[PDB]
Amino acid sequence: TDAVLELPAATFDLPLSLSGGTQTTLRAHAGHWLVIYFYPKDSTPGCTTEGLDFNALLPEFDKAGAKILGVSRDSVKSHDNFCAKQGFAFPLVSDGDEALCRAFDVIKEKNMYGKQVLGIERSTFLLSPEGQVVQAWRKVKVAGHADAVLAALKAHAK
Ligand code: NA
Ligand code: NA
Repeated sequence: TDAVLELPAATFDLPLSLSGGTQTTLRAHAGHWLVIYFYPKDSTPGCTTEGLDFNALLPEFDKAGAKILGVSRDSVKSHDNFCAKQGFAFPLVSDGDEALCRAFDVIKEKNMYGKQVLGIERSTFLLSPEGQVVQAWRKVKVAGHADAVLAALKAHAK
């Protein structure tokens, strides 16, 4: 009833490669809130702005017991470089095969250049302590976004 998106059961057990060389899974986050923000490319203006905005709010996400994960299909090394340069204190998922992206249906098509072009659409989701996707933002506008996600999380966590 409260889910806005249904994920395949296997999604929760996908090994997610993180910046720093470890893996996580969504099921491993059971018992706490998780913010998952998908972005199209490491180290670009919009995606850097978004990451820095989430980073600045970590203490507020901590207050709510929540963890954050950023996701793109860039490599672990790209992610390590992005995290180190920007000072991010949360992990980035290297979803190189787009398995996590497809589960959340963030790979979108656009008819451009006389082609059918597929790419990551900037999107964010709130995953409850029991693994339900309870809020989604798609075609995300970076300005104000992390603030809006925090506000929604606080409203839900009650
Ligand atoms: Na960078
Ligand atoms: Na969770």
